[PDB]
This record gives sequence, C-alpha cells and structure tokens, in this order.
Amino acid sequence: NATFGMGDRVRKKSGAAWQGQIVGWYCTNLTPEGYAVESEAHPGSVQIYPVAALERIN
Amino acid sequence: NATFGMGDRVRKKSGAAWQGQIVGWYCTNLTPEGYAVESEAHPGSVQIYPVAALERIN
Amino acid sequence: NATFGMGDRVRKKSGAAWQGQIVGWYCTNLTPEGYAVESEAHPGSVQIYPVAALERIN
Amino acid sequence: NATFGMGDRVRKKSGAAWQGQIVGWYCTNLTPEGYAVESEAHPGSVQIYPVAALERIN
Ligand SMILES: NC(=O)c1ccc[n+]([C@@H]2O[C@H](COP(=O)([O-])OP(=O)(O)OC[C@H]3O[C@@H](n4cnc5c(N)ncnc54)[C@H](OP(=O)(O)O)[C@@H]3O)[C@@H](O)[C@H]2O)c1
Ligand SMILES: NC(=O)c1ccc[n+]([C@@H]2O[C@H](COP(=O)([O-])OP(=O)(O)OC[C@H]3O[C@@H](n4cnc5c(N)ncnc54)[C@H](OP(=O)(O)O)[C@@H]3O)[C@@H](O)[C@H]2O)c1
Ligand SMILES: NC(=O)c1ccc[n+]([C@@H]2O[C@H](COP(=O)([O-])OP(=O)(O)OC[C@H]3O[C@@H](n4cnc5c(N)ncnc54)[C@H](OP(=O)(O)O)[C@@H]3O)[C@@H](O)[C@H]2O)c1
Ligand SMILES: NC(=O)c1ccc[n+]([C@@H]2O[C@H](COP(=O)([O-])OP(=O)(O)OC[C@H]3O[C@@H](n4cnc5c(N)ncnc54)[C@H](OP(=O)(O)O)[C@@H]3O)[C@@H](O)[C@H]2O)c1
Repeated sequence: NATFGMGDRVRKKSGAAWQGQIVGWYCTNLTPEGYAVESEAHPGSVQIYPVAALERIN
Repeated sequence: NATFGMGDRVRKKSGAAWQGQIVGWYCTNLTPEGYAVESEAHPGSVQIYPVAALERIN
Repeated sequence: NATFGMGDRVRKKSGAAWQGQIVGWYCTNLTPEGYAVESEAHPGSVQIYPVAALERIN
Repeated sequence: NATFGMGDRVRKKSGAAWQGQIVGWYCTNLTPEGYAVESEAHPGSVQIYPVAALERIN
C-alpha cells in the first residue's frame, strides 16, 4: 504493498479539493487501490478516491 | 417554496460536518427537497443533502 | 441552455457506472453544468456528475 | 471483530437503496466500523456506510 497507511495526511492532487486523514481502504476492478479520507475541515465526512488521485503531505 | 436559495451559506446540523454554499437542488420521493452544497473549505467538492439536514448561517 | 431536463434517463459514459433519472442540477466553477441522477436500480440513491460525464438514453 | 468481510453481499436496510459486495472498510470517530460497498447493478460505483446501515444477504 500500500502507498498510504492509516493516519497519513493526504490531499487530492487536482480538481475538486479534499484533504485530511486516511481512514480506510477499498478495492475494485476499476480502482484496485483506493482510500477513504476523512476531511480535516469537516469532521466525520469521508470521501473515497483512487490512489492516483491523492498525494501525501506533512 | 424553497427553504434555501443559490448562494446561501449552510451547514449540516449534526453528524458528519459540511459547510459552504448552496450550488444546486434535487428532488426525489425519499428527499423531495434536497440541496447541493459546495464546501467552503474544499473548493469544487459538492455534497447533497435533504433540507432537514441543513441550516442556514451568516 | 441545459443539456438535460428533469426526468431524462441518463447514464455515465465511462468508468464507474450509473443510470437513472435526472432529479436535479448544480453549478460550480469546476462543474458549471452538473446533474443529480437517481439510480433506477437503487431507489433513493442519488449521485451528482458533470454534464460531460453523462449521456441520455431512451 | 468485523461484522462483514470482503465479498459479502450486503444491502442498505432502509432509506436510499444500495446492494452489492463489500470491497473495503473505514473507521472514524463518527463511524468506528464502516464499509465500502460496490453496487452489483452499477459496476465500479462504490458507496460507504456505517455497519448499522447494512445487512448481509445471500
Ligand atoms: N452527501 C453526499 O453527497 C456524500 C458524498 C460522498 C460521501 N458522503 C459521505 O457520507 C457520510 C455521511 O455521514 P453521516 O454522519 O451523514 O451519516 P452516516 O452516519 O455515515 O450514515 C449514512 C447513512 O446510513 C444510514 N444509516 C445510518 N445509521 C443507520 C441505522 N442505525 N439504521 C439504518 N440506517 C442507518 C442512513 O441512510 P439513509 O440516508 O438512506 O437513511 C444514513 O444517512 C459522510 O462521511 C460523507 O462524506 C456523502
Ligand atoms: N469520492 C466520494 O466519496 C464523493 C462522495 C460524494 C460526493 N463526491 C463529489 O464528487 C465530486 C468529484 O469531483 P471531481 O473534480 O473529482 O470530478 P468531477 O469533475 O465532478 O467528475 C466526476 C466524475 O465524472 C466522470 N467524468 C468527468 N468528466 C468526464 C468526461 N469528460 N467524460 C467522461 N466522464 C467524465 C469521471 O467519472 P469516473 O471516475 O467514473 O471515470 C469523474 O471522476 C465532488 O464534487 C465530490 O464532493 C464525491
Ligand atoms: N455513501 C456514499 O458514499 C454516498 C456517495 C454519494 C452519494 N450518496 C448519496 O447520499 C444519499 C444517502 O441517502 P439516505 O436515504 O441515506 O440519507 P438522506 O435521507 O439523503 O440523509 C442524508 C444525511 O443527512 C442527515 N440528515 C437527514 N435527515 C436529517 C434530519 N432530519 N436532521 C439532521 N440530519 C439529517 C444525516 O446525516 P449524518 O449521516 O451526518 O447523520 C443523513 O445520513 C443517497 O442519495 C446516496 O446516493 C452517498
Ligand atoms: N458522484 C457522487 O455523488 C458520488 C457519491 C458517492 C460516491 N461516489 C463514488 O465515486 C466513484 C466515482 O468513480 P469514477 O470511475 O468516476 O472515478 P474514480 O476513478 O473513482 O476517480 C475519482 C476522482 O478522482 C480523481 N482522479 C482519478 N484519477 C486521477 C488521476 N490519475 N490523477 C488525478 N486525479 C485523479 C478525479 O477527480 P476530480 O473529479 O476532482 O477531477 C476523479 O473524478 C464511484 O465509486 C462512485 O460511487 C460518487
């Protein structure tokens, strides 16, 4: 393997913004490595994205 | 009717947080009055909610 | 304007699938023409997409 | 522990419908046990829900 681990701070690289903590994972044929990210601005709200859409930040 | 109009600043009342501008509307049998809200923290990201989940703020 | 109107049957052109009825609209700088679509397979569930992601079907 | 495992067929118990396979997991304070579910009707589309919202089916 995984690019990210639980608790890593990540953001969407482009397009619609999203930033916060890795809180989970998923895997489909379309998205064989995906992550759930809890917004650091909006506690409790989670969005899921393919790994290629995300980048780790400090 | 409508409780909110385009551009109103709203937030989710409870549970998962969300806050920003009304940017659209939807209507289903389950949700006969729903709104699209663009996060003020994460430009471009939009989430949809029933009217009862939202409250207007200044 | 609008490409679609309320009640039009549409589907996602590519990637993750989605198909059902137009039930609403939204507009942001990133997505100046977007639509809410209620799944015809999963009543009550709605997802939002830019116009370019959707195509009308009979 | 987990209520469900990868590949279990589940559906939303009430409200907006969703049905398909468990494809992932997430954990937040609001949702300490959550699941990602890929629709069996719309390949590639995934939605996330708390465990209490879901039930396993054959
Ligand atoms: N709104 C959007 O467009 C959007 C997009 C992407 C992600 N999300 C994410 O979805 C999450 C919403 O969080 P939340 O605090 O509102 O809700 P939640 O606690 O994540 O619950 C989600 C939904 O599950 C159902 N549910 C929850 N508890 C249940 C129970 N005990 N029994 C039966 N059904 C139950 C309800 O479904 P019904 O509503 O069908 O009744 C509820 O609205 C956030 O993480 C958000 O980011 C939302
Ligand atoms: N991730 C979540 O859990 C979640 C939950 C609720 C709401 N949302 C919302 O969804 C939005 C995502 O925004 P965004 O900037 O990533 O993407 P977007 O511009 O809103 O595009 C959405 C999706 O539509 C498809 N698409 C876009 N342009 C296309 C084109 N020209 N031709 C064919 N298909 C096209 C792509 O589908 P495919 O990916 O299928 O290729 C793309 O990922 C945000 O407003 C976000 O809040 C996300
Ligand atoms: N799960 C996903 O990943 C995802 C992604 C994209 C779109 N969606 C869409 O989101 C919708 C979920 O439908 P649904 O039947 O579960 O739920 P809903 O009726 O659309 O309610 C959505 C959320 O709004 C809040 N809410 C609703 N009524 C409230 C009230 N009376 N007072 C305070 N808050 C209230 C709850 O928030 P909290 O959960 O914060 O308590 C609830 O989970 C579907 O249309 C689905 O497609 C979900
Ligand atoms: N639309 C909704 O309301 C909603 C609600 C809940 C869940 N969802 C879920 O979100 C998923 C959408 O699937 P999908 O096939 O459209 O898209 P995807 O492959 O899951 O990609 C999601 C988004 O990530 C970004 N992205 C993907 N690849 C990228 C790359 N190589 N570089 C930079 N950014 C990249 C794009 O963001 P941008 O659009 O920001 O450019 C894209 O729209 C489905 O599983 C669906 O159920 C959608």
